[PDB]
Amino acid sequence: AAIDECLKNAKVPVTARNSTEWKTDASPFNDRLPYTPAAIAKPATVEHIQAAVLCAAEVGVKANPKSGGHSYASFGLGGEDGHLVVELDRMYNVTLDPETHIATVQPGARLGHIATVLYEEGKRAFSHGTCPGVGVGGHSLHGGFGFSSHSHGLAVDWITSADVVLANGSLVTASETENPDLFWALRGAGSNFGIVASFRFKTFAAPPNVTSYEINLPWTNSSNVVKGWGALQEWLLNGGMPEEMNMRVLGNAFQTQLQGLYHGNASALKTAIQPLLALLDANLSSVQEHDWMEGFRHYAYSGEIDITDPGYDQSETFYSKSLVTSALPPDVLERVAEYWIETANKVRRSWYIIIDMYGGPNSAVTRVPPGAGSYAFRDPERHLFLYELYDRSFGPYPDDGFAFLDGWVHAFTGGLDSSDWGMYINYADPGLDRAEAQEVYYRQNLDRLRRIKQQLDPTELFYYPQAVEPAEV
Ligand SMILES: *Cc1cc2c(nc3c(=O)[nH]c(=O)nc-3n2C[C@H](O)[C@H](O)[C@H](O)COP(=O)(O)OP(=O)(O)OC[C@H]2O[C@@H](n3cnc4c(N)ncnc43)[C@H](O)[C@@H]2O)c(*)c1C
Ligand SMILES: *[C@@H]1O[C@H](CO)[C@@H](O[C@@H]2O[C@H](CO)[C@@H](O)[C@H](O)[C@H]2NC(C)=O)[C@H](O)[C@H]1NC(C)=O
Ligand SMILES: *[C@@H]1O[C@H](CO)[C@@H](O[C@@H]2O[C@H](CO)[C@@H](O)[C@H](O)[C@H]2NC(C)=O)[C@H](O)[C@H]1NC(C)=O
Ligand SMILES: *[C@@H]1O[C@H](CO)[C@@H](O)[C@H](O)[C@H]1NC(C)=O
Ligand SMILES: *[C@@H]1O[C@H](CO)[C@@H](O)[C@H](O)[C@H]1NC(C)=O
Ligand SMILES: *[C@@H]1O[C@H](CO)[C@@H](O)[C@H](O)[C@H]1NC(C)=O
Repeated sequence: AAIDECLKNAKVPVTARNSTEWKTDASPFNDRLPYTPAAIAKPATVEHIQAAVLCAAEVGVKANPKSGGHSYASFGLGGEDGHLVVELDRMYNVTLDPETHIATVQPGARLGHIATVLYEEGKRAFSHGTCPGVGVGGHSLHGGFGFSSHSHGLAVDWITSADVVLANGSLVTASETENPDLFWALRGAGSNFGIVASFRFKTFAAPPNVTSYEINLPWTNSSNVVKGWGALQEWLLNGGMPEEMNMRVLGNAFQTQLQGLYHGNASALKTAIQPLLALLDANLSSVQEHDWMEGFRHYAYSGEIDITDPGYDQSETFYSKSLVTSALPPDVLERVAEYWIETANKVRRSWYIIIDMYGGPNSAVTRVPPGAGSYAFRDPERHLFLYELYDRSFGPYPDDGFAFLDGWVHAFTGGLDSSDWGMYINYADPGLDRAEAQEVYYRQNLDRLRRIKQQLDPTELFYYPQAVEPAEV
């Protein structure tokens, strides 16, 4: 078709429709949502990215970058059939300056590879998610929370500059001192404004030791959930969690536990965690000291860490939702707990809920001031918890299944003003219509995002079904 001929004339490498590699390059992370691209560009340099974008614009098709392909909604494929997919995973080089400790990271680099290179070359790191196969592109442009985030912030907070290919093929560099409006927009909503062709990240010196631990929670009835969660949020909100401590609740039908990573040794951990244990009347278990990379591996749930193979094909079948909330009033705790015990525990699929200890007085995430970037959730009191709700099937996903997580989220949002909750596009939820998605993902920053979208991509070349809409001018 026209897009294929345009790419050929422009000397852009592609994955041909009738090739083995099409299957891999086109594949979703979420097997519930396959889409068939119009074509797949396979750039090895920024020039190819420019040429691919220009071809999309000239021919009249939509285009989307795909970095790691982990979008829960397959938005790296366009979120619908018939987009040019700019597959970035042949571009995964990571370079670390020995002097400034700034890393230059190609946009197809996955987190495991990044972590490995930074650590092996200079004992450096930046703050990012668990899951070594996750692409740096989608992850860092919309937040990126992990087991260093209470200590060191979101992946987006370590971005120091970026080179971007705009919808008309122009090149720009964005930083605090250059195209600062674009730099603001990128840092929370980056999928909407261009294709990032190179990232520069600051780093911190990796701690020599980290200690993983677990605290099993007796959340077997609604009363225990309410009381335990009520104590836990009160503790976090009141400054109970030290900067070195990074933690979450993981819940499923069969166990609930706190899981943490303490940036320090086991004895430091025991001392630091004692007050919470006394508050919750629980005990520590599975206390394990690690070197930095062993710490990453512990929560990676992956044999492969340093992943660079374009054959990468990890996938699951699922529905997922997210939330960001303040502390919850007890009546909301009660409804959420009732749903957990009476509904979630009886759902005959592999579901889980993660509640990250996200905000509060000591969190590096919510220390970032409210004007620093488009990412919306920076208030230390109002943005206390981050949630991932995940509903996985091993056969095909049942078409009536969505009511489960939808109902659970309603138990939260019913009792919270819209100013006290939002949602997180790194757990992209295609159940949300376009208007609602923009509002819940970006909240108070939507209006400015829409203005910058009109300035930078007025034709919506980078469209997907939950993309920011250009402001009307
Ligand atoms: C599958 C998976 C996802 C995880 C995992 N662990 C996470 C964690 O511990 N913390 C988190 O905060 N998030 C975790 N996630 C979710 C991922 O963070 C999100 O799914 C990311 O958005 C995925 O990034 P990526 O793998 O790059 O996904 P794509 O589908 O390729 O892109 C998503 C989105 O971003 C746009 N985009 C990609 N690349 C670019 C560039 N270079 N420039 C602009 N825009 C870009 C895409 O077009 C798309 O819209 C653990 C697991 C197992
Ligand atoms: C990533 O970095 C490697 C260097 O480590 C680049 O590899 C070189 O590629 C050129 C031409 O493609 C070869 O002539 C060299 O021999 C390669 N060097 C080595 C040491 O292998 C590679 O080009 C870079 N990849 C990207 C996408 O930019
Ligand atoms: C490519 O896109 C950019 C932004 O969409 C255009 O640059 C802008 O041009 C306007 C007026 O022409 C200026 O007022 C802005 O300040 C520019 N923005 C930036 C970021 O440079 C650029 O003109 C476009 N190029 C073409 C050929 O259309
Ligand atoms: C502590 O870290 C060092 C590397 O910094 C590592 O060699 C050692 O094994 C770690 N100790 C423990 C108990 O994990
Ligand atoms: C919840 O379980 C605890 C024991 O784990 C019990 O003491 C408590 O009474 C239970 N509450 C209700 C309402 O069943
Ligand atoms: C644990 O860390 C503390 C620093 O907080 C240090 O004083 C102590 O030496 C460490 N313990 C061991 C066994 O290294």
